[PDB]
Amino acid sequence: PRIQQTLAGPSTELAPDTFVGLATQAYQANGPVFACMLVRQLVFSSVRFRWQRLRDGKPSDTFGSGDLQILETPWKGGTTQDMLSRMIQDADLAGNSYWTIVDGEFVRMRPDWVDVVVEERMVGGQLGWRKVGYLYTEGGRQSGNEPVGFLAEDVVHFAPIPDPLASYRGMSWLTPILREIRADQAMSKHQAKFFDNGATVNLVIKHNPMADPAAVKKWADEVNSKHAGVDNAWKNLNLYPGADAEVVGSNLQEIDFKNVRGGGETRIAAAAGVPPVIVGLSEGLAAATYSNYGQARRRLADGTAHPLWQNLSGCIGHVMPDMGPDVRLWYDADDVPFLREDEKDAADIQKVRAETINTLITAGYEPDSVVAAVNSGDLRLLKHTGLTSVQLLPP
Amino acid sequence: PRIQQTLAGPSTELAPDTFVGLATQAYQANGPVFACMLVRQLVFSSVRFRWQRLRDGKPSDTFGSGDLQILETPWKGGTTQDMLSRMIQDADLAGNSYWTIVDGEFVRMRPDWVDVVVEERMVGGQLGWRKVGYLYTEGGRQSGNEPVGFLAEDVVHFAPIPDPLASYRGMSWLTPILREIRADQAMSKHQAKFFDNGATVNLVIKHNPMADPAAVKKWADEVNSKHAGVDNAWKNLNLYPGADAEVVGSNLQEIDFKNVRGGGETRIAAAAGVPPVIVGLSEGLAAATYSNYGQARRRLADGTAHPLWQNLSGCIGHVMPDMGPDVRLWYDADDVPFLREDEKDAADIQKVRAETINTLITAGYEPDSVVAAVNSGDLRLLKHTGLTSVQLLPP
Amino acid sequence: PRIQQTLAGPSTELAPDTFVGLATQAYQANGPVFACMLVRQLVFSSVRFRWQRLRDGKPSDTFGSGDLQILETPWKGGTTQDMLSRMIQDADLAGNSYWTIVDGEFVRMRPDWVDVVVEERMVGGQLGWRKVGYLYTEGGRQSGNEPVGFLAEDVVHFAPIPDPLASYRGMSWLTPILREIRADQAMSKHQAKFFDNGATVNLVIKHNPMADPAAVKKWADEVNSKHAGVDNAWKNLNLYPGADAEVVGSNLQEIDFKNVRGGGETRIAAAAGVPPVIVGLSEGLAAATYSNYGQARRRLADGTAHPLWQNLSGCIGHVMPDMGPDVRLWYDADDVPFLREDEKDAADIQKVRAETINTLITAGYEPDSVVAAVNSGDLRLLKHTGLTSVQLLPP
Amino acid sequence: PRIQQTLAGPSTELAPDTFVGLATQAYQANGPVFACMLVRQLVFSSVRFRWQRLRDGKPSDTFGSGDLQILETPWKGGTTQDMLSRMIQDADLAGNSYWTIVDGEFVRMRPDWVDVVVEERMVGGQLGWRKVGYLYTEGGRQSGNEPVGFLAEDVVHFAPIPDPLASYRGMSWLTPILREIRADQAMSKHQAKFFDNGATVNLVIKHNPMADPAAVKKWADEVNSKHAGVDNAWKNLNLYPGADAEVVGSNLQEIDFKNVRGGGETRIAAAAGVPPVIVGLSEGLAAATYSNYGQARRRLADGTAHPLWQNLSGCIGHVMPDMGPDVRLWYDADDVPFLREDEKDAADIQKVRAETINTLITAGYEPDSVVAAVNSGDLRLLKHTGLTSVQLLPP
Repeated sequence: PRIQQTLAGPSTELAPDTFVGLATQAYQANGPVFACMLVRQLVFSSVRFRWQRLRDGKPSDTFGSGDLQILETPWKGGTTQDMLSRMIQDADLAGNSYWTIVDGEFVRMRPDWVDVVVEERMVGGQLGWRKVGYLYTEGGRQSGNEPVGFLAEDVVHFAPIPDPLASYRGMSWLTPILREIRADQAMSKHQAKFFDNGATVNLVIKHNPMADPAAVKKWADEVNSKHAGVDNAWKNLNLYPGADAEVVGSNLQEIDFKNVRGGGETRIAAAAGVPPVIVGLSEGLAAATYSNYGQARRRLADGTAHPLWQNLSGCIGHVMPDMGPDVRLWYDADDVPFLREDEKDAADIQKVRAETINTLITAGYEPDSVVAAVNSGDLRLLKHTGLTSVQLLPP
Repeated sequence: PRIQQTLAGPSTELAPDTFVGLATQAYQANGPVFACMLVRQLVFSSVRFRWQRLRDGKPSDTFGSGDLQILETPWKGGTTQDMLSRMIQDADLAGNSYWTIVDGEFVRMRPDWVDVVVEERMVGGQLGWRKVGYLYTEGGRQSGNEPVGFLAEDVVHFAPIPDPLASYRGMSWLTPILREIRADQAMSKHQAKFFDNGATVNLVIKHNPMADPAAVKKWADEVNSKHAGVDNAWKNLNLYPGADAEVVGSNLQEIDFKNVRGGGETRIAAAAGVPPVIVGLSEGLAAATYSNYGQARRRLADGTAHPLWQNLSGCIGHVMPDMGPDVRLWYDADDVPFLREDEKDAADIQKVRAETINTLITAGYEPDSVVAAVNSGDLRLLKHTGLTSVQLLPP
Repeated sequence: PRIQQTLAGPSTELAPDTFVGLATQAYQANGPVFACMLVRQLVFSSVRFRWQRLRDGKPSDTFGSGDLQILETPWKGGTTQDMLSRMIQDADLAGNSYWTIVDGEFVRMRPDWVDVVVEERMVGGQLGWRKVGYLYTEGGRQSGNEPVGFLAEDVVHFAPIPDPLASYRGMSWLTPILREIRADQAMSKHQAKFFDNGATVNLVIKHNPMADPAAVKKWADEVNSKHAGVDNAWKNLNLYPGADAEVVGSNLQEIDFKNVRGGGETRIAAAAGVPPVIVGLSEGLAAATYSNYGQARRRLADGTAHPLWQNLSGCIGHVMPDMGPDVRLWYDADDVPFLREDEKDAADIQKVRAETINTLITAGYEPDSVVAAVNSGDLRLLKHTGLTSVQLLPP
Repeated sequence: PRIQQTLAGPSTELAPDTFVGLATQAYQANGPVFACMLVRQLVFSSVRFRWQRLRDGKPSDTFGSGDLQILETPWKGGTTQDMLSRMIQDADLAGNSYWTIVDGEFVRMRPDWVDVVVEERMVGGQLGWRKVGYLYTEGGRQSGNEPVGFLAEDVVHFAPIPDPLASYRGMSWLTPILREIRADQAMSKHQAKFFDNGATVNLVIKHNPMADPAAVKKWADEVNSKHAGVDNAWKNLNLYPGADAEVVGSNLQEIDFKNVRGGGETRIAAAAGVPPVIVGLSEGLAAATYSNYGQARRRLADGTAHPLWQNLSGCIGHVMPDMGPDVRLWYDADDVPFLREDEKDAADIQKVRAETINTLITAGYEPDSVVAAVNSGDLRLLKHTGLTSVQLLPP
């Protein structure tokens, strides 16, 4: 909701400044948030890029060409992992990521400084806004530096979570859990304040009024001399008449906010979209349980990695040269050690398919009909040649 | 946010001084931090380096060459492990690790003494800063010694965790959990203070107001001599009229922080990226359960070890001679006992693929089509020769 | 951090004196620490040394020669086990181990007496320090004995845990748990002090004021005569009018510090890097559970033994003669009864590999392509001769 | 730290006098220590000795010779077990065990009466002390009897636990757990004192102040005679006006030390290197669970038995005739029922290797190449003859 008009320029949708505040108050000041974002950074930054062929609109075997050399080395002395980490961090903190390619290398673009330029759309009447290009200013708008612009067809824009109230904006998942982050920080502050302003008394001695203060001090010094340290333990305490001694503990069980800290961690993890056990956090429990790590791994992978990877590939592919209407950019995860179980499941499925095809061929069916039926799950496509692999007798 | 300019020198990005403070306050003064760092170092410093070839983008078999003897023996008296461990420790402590070749030997440079020299980037306006080279000085920035320069293509820069507010440097993962470490030290000091400041009496005796202090001292000495130790134990006590005796111990519930200390350990372990059971830290429970050790090991390996090795190989590949556009440096860990289960699973999956391939070929399909179908998971690419291995009959 | 300059000698990095204090206050004064270090000594001191061949930089079959005779018998009437135990103890206590070979035997070198001599490194400018040799003085520096030096190429230096703040120093894992050791010792002292200064009263008799002390003593003697010993049990006690009797127990449940002793043992074991169950300690539990001993054994072996063994072999190998650029020193663990499960797993993996190779050969592929594909996990390397083991019919 | 010099004699290292004290204070006066030592002795004294040959470094089949009859019958009337048990007991008590051959018979020397004679080592300055020989005296050092010397190559020295502060001697594992033993004895004495110093009354009766003592005695005798034992049980009691009766037993919660005593037993067992269940000590629980006995036996065997036998064989090998550079003395334990499961597992693993070898040969590989591949775990060493055991066809 940053639409504004310039008296001598095209309308531009402004950018926010919550990037710096979020980065300084959540990434570098909170434990769970840093852990979840670090897990995301480690996991979703190991894929590669390849062309995938399309036949009749269906994906098929992949191939590689020289035009993907830029993605392998985004700049001098750097790998694709650095790119993926930087864009994941940018999308997590500011909700947007901007990259442009200059002279064969990719230059990172700070999110909060980039502005998006739009223009009116004519049909008559006005129907929304049309995207034209970007405007970048050094050090912010008020810095007075000369801004430099770009074209819409030469800049990558990574916004995985669309802003509902805007046409070309992104949003971060840290916003709806600011209350939880502040609550956790306040709880930690309160628990730490106990060791700075808290008194831990052991014995409370009540003195008879008929006592000289100096004698009281001398008696207290003697008591401290005789009953201090582990050496002077398990002795007997003699009290002069008219005195009283009482034992007082503490309130150590008041700094325990497990039933609320666990809920806060649960909300933070849910916003991050990562199972707590993968992060490692314990939420209301003595410790995290690793008995069901496989299901959590399956959930995390198949519910976060693949959609993010495909969205990222689609966003990146527009800046690359055009192969045509059949070849499209796609990711590859054939040598990642995080999806070995998925690879095994796919291999088992393909083995079962092959065994079914062999069984159908044995019965004497036409091979093309058999493979079509197996690939489409429609038994009506089977066409019988008219011969059987077994001898059929007149009786 | 450490950009600085010199009135007679190139602008440089500055490095914080948290290295020595962290090393002297957490690494050598805390249990869980030292344990996590030790586990990371020992597990991670075991990998080896090889040249890997890629065929049409997809990787292929590895091969050795005479260019890797510098990695096998990084310095006289050294080993690859001695360099991997040092880099991991430096990265975990300060977030950076600078290495360079000096007369054919790898030489370390202290991270707190190294700066980065940058130059303006011109497209016309500035579009960020360009990394030119490095700068090193012995004894610190203010030491007064003559600085030593370098080039960005002869210095190895290792930073696995990017810093959103820093153009090129990284950040250490110990910064956001300083509160937990300080709380743990405070709890330890509160535990220790009990045996040095607190006292534990056995019997509290109240005497008659008119009792003579000398007589009280005599009676106290007698009763102490007659009821000392287990030798004079389980006896009877006779109190003169007007005297009382009570039993008041020390409440141990005050010295108990299992829940909060366990939560702190869990958060530290989560920040370190290592499952608690592998480190060994019992947290909130009596002890750690080694029943889910397989799941914990798989989590640790897949989540952390492989991406770190990939990033390290990518950083090392810069200073190496340019083998070509296909051969790239890649780690090899086929002789690490920590990863035997993954090799087992890969062996079973390869056997499954072999069975599927044999079954598909036996049915009568063209072998290369079968290979393509299994390598791409697409049955449409299959091609039938037109022949079957079963004797069909027209009747 | 012991860099210093000599007015008439090369700069030497000093050694500490905490060796004696640690050895006398932890090894010979604590239970858990002694147990963990004894387990380490027993386990990691049973390997042997052999040459391992390298083809294309990859490990292969091993062989033995006469140059390893020195390692088998390090000195007269001694085995390699004594060497391994001594260096493990030295690395555990002082963090360093020094050995030099003289006249065909290895002479042990006390750690705290050895000094490391360095020199300035010139590139111009200064870049760190360069290691040159060692200096050894009898009985310490102040003893006044004539020091004897050595060369860097003839002394073994075993420092598994590098000191972050120094270039050629080691560090012990006992330092970060000194607080836990002191807490455990203080707890034991406090629990033992109960039997020396603690009174255990059974009955408290309150006497009527109108009583002669001599009569009181006589009555107490009669009471002790009639109600002492297991023979005079379960009788009746008659009290003269004006008296009072009360039953008083004790505070036996105050010397129980399980909830803190268990945590201390947990931290000590985590620092030692050994599972508690292997040590045998119970931490907050009634007794240690041996139901999951296999997982703990796997963790201990594959996370501590192999990295330590390879680091030790690399450190030792530099003093041995040079075979060339393909043969390197390595350890052997083929007849150790602690890795039988690992041997079985490796045998199963190799059996599966062999079965897969046989299956691939059956289908009619070229054997070299089959073995290359199995050894590299790349199906694209398979080359088909053009023949099949089954008869293919025209129908 | 027992280095001493004589004004007219070679310098000698001194031996402490903890042997007799330990033997008379812990071995013959404590339960757990005696049980642990008995288990160690009985389990460990069952091994036999054989000559083992090594081929190219790796060991090979064993063989007997006429040189081992001295080990089979160490003395007239003795057996190998009688010597192994004595050495194990001496090592566990004093940390050393000295044996020598006297006219073809093994003779024991008391560890507390044996010293070590040393000489300065010259490289020029001193570089430690050189072990020259031994010295023995009957009745102790101050006994005044004439000392008897020996040579370092005719005396068997057994010390499995090195002493960091001692140049050549070892230390016993009972030293660091003296506190636990003393605490256990104190607890036992406190338990025993209850039945000798404490009294247990059944009924407490308060009488009227004006009651005649003779009348009170008469009434007490009558009520005791009418309410004694279970014969006159469950009757009614009539108290005269002004008399009272209460019920006050003895609180048994005072005599209870299950947690602390169990912890002490656990620590003693851990120091002894034996799992608690094998010893049988219930610790903190009602009883010990024999369900994990297999895991406990494997832990005990692998952790302790094999290294001790290896060290013993190494020590014994010194005094034996020099067979050569390949044959070395090695223990044999193939007829010990305690190790049947390990032989079972080895049999299964050998069967797995046999199956793998047969499968590899059947495919058509050269047999020696198969043997090398299975002995080294490297498929690259395999060589194909060029032949297959399946009838291939060009179509």
